[PDB]
Amino acid sequence: GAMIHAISAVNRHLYEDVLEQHFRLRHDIFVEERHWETLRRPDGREVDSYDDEDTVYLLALEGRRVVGGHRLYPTTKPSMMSEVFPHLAAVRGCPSDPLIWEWSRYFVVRDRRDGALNLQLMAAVQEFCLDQGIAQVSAIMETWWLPRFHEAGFVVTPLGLPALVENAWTMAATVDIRRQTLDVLHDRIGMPSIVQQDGPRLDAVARANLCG
Ligand SMILES: Nc1ncnc2c1ncn2[C@@H]1O[C@H](CSCC[C@H](N)C(=O)O)[C@@H](O)[C@H]1O
Repeated sequence: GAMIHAISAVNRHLYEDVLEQHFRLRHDIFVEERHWETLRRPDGREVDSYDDEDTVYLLALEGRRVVGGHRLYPTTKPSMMSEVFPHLAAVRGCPSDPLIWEWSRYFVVRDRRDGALNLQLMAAVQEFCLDQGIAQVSAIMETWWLPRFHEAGFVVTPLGLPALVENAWTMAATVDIRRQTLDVLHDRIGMPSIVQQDGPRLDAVARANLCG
């Protein structure tokens, strides 16, 4: 039934309504609920420096209603890790590679929490990246994500020492994209595919190569 839609520069003309809706939900969730005050904006849209022409959005849609999602950004451009949190990756270094994309802004609307959507969103990042030939995703995440990643079978590689970020323990890591990880998740969600790709085909790795 309901799917996760891959939205990028090549097909966003089919999703302008949905994209604006997701920016407002991000404000509701990350600003009003999670109190990430540095992200508050007077337009009520949660938009940062990594929302541009090269961003890819993976949004869970029920009809045209956004119920969850996350985003991917090429590490060949200045990234949140390289610009905002490079000290979190001081041991191994910040990623910079067309085959590594930065993963952020994971959310589920209140109406869909503690249900089937969460594991579908985990499957979605693996499915999209495997299809595109992306090898790893990078993340700056709160340490409570570690057991969640492990529960979903995600292979995680820490890049530096955990540190407090605005009162919350946070760490930089890569996640390995794995066919085997995805296969298990497909079985668990009971669907052979969770990512829908409408409109023109996106060549993500090619685009990321152009960026650097
Ligand atoms: N573009 C940005 N610039 C500066 N800080 C940001 C940011 N995006 C998120 N943050 C901060 O990072 C912390 C959350 S943890 C890091 C980012 C988070 N995993 C995400 O998905 O976005 C919060 O304190 C938040 O205010």
